[PDB]
Amino acid sequence: MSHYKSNVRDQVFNLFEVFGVDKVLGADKFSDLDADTAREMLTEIARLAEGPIAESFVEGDRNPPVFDPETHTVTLPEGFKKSMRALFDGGWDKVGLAEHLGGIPMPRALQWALIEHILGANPAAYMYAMGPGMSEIFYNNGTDEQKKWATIAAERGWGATMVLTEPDAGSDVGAGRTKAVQQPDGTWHIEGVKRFITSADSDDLFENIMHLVLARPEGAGPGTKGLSLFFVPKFHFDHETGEIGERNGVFVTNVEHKMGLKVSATCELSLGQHGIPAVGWLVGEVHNGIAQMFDVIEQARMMVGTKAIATLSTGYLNALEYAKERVQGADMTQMTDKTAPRVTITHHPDVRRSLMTQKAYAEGLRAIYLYTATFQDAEVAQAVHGVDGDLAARVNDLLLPIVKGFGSETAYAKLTESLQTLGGSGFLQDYPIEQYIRDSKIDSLYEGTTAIQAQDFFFRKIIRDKGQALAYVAGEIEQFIKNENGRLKTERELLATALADVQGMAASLTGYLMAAQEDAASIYKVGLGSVRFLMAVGDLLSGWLLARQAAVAIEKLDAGATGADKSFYEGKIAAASFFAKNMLPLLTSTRQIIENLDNDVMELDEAAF
Amino acid sequence: MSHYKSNVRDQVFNLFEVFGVDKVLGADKFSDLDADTAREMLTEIARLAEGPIAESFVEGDRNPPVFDPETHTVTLPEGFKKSMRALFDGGWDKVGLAEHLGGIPMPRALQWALIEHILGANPAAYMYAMGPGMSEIFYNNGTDEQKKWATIAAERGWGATMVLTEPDAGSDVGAGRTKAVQQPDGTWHIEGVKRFITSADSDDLFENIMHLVLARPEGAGPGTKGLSLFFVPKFHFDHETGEIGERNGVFVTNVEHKMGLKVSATCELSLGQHGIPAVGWLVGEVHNGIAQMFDVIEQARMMVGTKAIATLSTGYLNALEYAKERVQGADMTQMTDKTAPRVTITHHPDVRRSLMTQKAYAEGLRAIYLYTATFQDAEVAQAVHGVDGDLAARVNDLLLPIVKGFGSETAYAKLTESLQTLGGSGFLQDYPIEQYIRDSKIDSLYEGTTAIQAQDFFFRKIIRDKGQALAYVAGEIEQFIKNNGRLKTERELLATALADVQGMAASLTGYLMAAQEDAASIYKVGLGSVRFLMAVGDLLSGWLLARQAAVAIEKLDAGATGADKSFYEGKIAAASFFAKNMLPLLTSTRQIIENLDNDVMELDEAAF
Ligand SMILES: Cc1cc2nc3c(=O)[nH]c(=O)nc-3n(C[C@H](O)[C@H](O)[C@H](O)COP(=O)(O)OP(=O)(O)OC[C@H]3O[C@@H](n4cnc5c(N)ncnc54)[C@H](O)[C@@H]3O)c2cc1C
Ligand SMILES: Cc1cc2nc3c(=O)[nH]c(=O)nc-3n(C[C@H](O)[C@H](O)[C@H](O)COP(=O)(O)OP(=O)(O)OC[C@H]3O[C@@H](n4cnc5c(N)ncnc54)[C@H](O)[C@@H]3O)c2cc1C
Repeated sequence: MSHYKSNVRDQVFNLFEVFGVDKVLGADKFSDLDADTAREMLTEIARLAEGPIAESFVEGDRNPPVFDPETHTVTLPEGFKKSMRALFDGGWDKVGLAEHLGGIPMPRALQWALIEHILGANPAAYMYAMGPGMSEIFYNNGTDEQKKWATIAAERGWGATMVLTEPDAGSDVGAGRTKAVQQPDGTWHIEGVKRFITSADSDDLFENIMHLVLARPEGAGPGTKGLSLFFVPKFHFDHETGEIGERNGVFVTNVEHKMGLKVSATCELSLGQHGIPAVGWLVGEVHNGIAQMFDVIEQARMMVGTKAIATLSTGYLNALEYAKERVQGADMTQMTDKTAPRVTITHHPDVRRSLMTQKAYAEGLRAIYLYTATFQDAEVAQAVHGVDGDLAARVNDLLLPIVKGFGSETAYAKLTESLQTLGGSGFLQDYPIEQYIRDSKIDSLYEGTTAIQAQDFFFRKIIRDKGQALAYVAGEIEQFIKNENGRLKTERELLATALADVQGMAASLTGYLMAAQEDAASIYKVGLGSVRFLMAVGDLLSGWLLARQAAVAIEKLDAGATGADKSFYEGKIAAASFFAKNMLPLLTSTRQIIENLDNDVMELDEAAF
Repeated sequence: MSHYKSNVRDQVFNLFEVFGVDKVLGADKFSDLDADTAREMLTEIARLAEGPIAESFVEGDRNPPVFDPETHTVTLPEGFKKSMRALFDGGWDKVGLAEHLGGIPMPRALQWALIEHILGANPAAYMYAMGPGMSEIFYNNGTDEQKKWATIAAERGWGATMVLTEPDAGSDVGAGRTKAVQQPDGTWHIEGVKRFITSADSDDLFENIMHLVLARPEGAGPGTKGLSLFFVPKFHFDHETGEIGERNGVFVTNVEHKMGLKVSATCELSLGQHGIPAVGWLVGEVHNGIAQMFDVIEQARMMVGTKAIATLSTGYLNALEYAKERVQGADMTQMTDKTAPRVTITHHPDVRRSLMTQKAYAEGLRAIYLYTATFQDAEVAQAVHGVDGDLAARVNDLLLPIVKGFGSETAYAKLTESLQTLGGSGFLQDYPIEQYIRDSKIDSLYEGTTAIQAQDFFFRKIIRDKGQALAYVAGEIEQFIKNNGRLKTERELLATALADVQGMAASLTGYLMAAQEDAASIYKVGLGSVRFLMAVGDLLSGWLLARQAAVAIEKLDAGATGADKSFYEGKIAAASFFAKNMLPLLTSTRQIIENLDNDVMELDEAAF
């Protein structure tokens, strides 16, 4: 078997027993897709992920890509290219792509449940396959002429990149200095150096790459508002037929040596510096780059959060299988009897504590991203939540920093428990967990650091939104708390305390921000507390959704579930209760810490660190 | 310079301004070592560590050792062996060795401060260099004739190993099946396969290796009580002269591919399986193996804990230096002004929070291992704490699982913050933090997993000790709490944290007492034991940081200026930050421990 251990059963439970995404299946935009077909698609990609995609997971890390300075190209290991061909040959790079581009219409919740498997098995494979989806974004923002090129790009399976970051412009995107110079023929010459560009070359996987490049037109003003977005293809091509023509002046100059995710080629990218111009076309023929890059942003944040949970999930299931088989020590009830039978380590309290921590966070994160995705289709949000399109969009916007920020921080931290369950063997490359950890560290950095996520969440998704999306979610949690089984009373009580705790954090932080008008330095306490607040909201949402799942599991058990279903439902009840009693209470101390924040660390001389 | 960034200034602060190790230097066992020589030694090893030792840190990981299965030997990268020779040429493998073995007598607190630099710069270099310290343990436990061999091994710089683990006996040491077959002439033939043995081969670093092997004499009883310890040399040698002779039957048969610490050869070791007996000599000529291996275990635990803090410390200082230089974004007070000047990232609250978290925990851990080491010499414990040898031994015993268990978990977790400070660059091998992380993940596994540490802490170091060492430490925290207005809030927060930990200890003890009536109650001890150990660590960190701030306030009040002034101000800030931001969480942890239940123990395994 491969390293990759999937959990289709938990995805189906979320999609169909908890959130009810099957209500929209078979009607209107999803007329061509029934629930049975959705279930079969999930089983099928899970098998693909466990087979040919996971097949090259180890090889891509042990035999990583090599930059060739003689040609300014990257060479990828042959086994990974075999995996990519399996993904393309099955049409999986076109799941959730618009029908007019050749895609299969489906709810975003189903789409991300399918992508979870590729991210768990070999996450760089999904990254290299994000071309069609970026072509769709270019389609939606382009002129009528540009839509014709985007159609070509989608149908020919070109690769794509998102090209923002520069040596001195990473978190501060508005500081970019890459330049765009308008030409007499209405094209632009793009000039500058970009850094950390994922998939900037990809060997012979594709016949072209579409680079979407942020750059500052000559004479444009400063900051984010002065940035425009350009379509910059690796090769010139015939704008009617798609025939590949002459090389365009956009070249990789290095491939980074990274801790993990090694088979994803992460490149320094030079535009206009190797003898020929980097010709670009202004997207939509309008100057609106950051706003056009928005749906790319949102996609990248969902991808990172799904990746984090995908990897935690397979890390947990690998640890669990190991623990079931490993014999070590006597039962703690027999510590004093040195004739006692040896037991499998799932009999040890600390190991069960570790495994339940891993399980609860893995399942809680899965529920979070699928919950989030039910707000990404107007149809689904109306059907499953009764929410209209504007509020659904604002709730999605609120949740994405949680999916990304909380997910990225939690998965890496809980994989520590996964490795620990194997004992010394977890430190070995023979088992996949050490690579999961290395591959997962990037999650807190890619598409904006955790602190940027947490600042965006508070300043933009709460304060600027005047709290409307947050109020909606809080009201859903309160409705669950106030609904009247007795087997979930203590969970509901712990959730009520956690809800009050997060509300108190929000109010303290909001006070610090509003007081900044009188005392400017007050705002620093918002920065000091932002990440802890984001993580507290993640824990609340986790606990609430686990409890919701436990409520469905109780109904299903009372209705007579048996066998492997019964075991699944009992595990949901156990994980919800464990999380409520062991993770949620810590938010009370965090609330008090945030209520007691001060400016001393800001006033300290830098020379004192 | 190199990746390794040292902090001698903090070590000297602890040693001489907080704990008063100065008081024993220049008298009795330490007659010919004064405080000025100790400071020079710290500066010297730190410079060696930053230079020749750290020089091969990257090479060891990127060009890791290669095993030849037909010769049963490993080849180490040349630059790493050059680092080892720099260590041997300066006599640093004999730090704290007994004078009669060629060492320089010193307090253990100074010894581990010296060693911290090697562990920060290239931790596998110290690990390969642990021979002489293991020779002294063999000397102390040996017959008169074995003491002669230990003297040879120490003086010649032989390597050494501790050989316990087998494929089916890791946490459960007592399950070991390796056997010892007594020969007519009183030697033994050892037969079995051990796994995960550090330094079981080491290329040509040493003339010989002393393997100290746990094995079960034929016919002995089960469990740890049936195990004996054997001196098993790689090469036979002339017992009078030390001249190395013919190969003994102990051969490496595999070298593991690990996440980190790659240059430390971690080996499958086969005894008696290749047609050649693995001859062993019963240590002390008595059957008492687990007790003999104990002094080895305590050294290992101190080592792991000191390695954890050494690595976090250099990880923090690398992050700090990066943050001082990296310009990104506007000041938060100028968020709306698109013309605002860009600032260095140390201006951002989240970076300052991150850096203070890294600083407070690195410095708290350093104080913990130095504090612990002040109980490892009777005369230091007498002069600095006023405690006798018996109590001192029991306090050292209590603290070592904290050094090991709390340190190992803390350093790896807080290095996540060090990497984050660099942003995307932190994910690059061009900077040393990702290797710090990979190298540190072993700390929670080497010499016993965290769960084993925490179970040892509670059952053996508290319950079996009847709480005597724990009550001593608690009484010292309480005397600090009860003793000027500027540390009032810190003292209040420490008093809460002390009560929280005392409440957790009472809850777990109660669960153990209830197991007299309902055996399953014991499982609650297991469920909570690691959280309890981590809570005691946070409490000790907070207390020791606050004691450091008290001294820092005295030195500022007296008129400190310049870099000293900045150093002391940081000590005050770290102690305050830690009390307000780390300690209050123990209150929720106490409540969680009070509410533990057996639901997770009763769940069907199939339901996970
Ligand atoms: C890099 C490295 C170097 C090493 N060097 C040496 C060396 O030089 N010499 C040497 O002798 N050994 C050495 N070891 C062995 C190391 O001490 C063992 O890995 C460790 O003791 C755990 O044993 P194990 O790997 O068999 O894990 P296991 O004991 O199988 O543990 C698996 C899991 O079960 C849990 N578990 C097991 N028993 C219990 C219990 N009773 N209660 C609760 N939880 C339990 C563990 O905490 C862990 O999470 C080394 C290991 C490593 C990783
Ligand atoms: C593997 C990898 C692949 C990537 N792929 C791409 C890609 O395809 N396309 C692309 O455009 N980019 C890509 N990036 C860049 C990515 O989006 C990040 O934004 C970038 O790495 C973060 O900026 P930086 O590395 O310059 O760090 P910095 O911005 O220098 O941040 C360093 C530290 O300062 C903190 N900080 C900075 N500003 C603030 C602030 N205002 N408030 C608080 N703290 C702050 C950060 O949180 C961090 O702790 C990639 C990065 C990596 C690691």
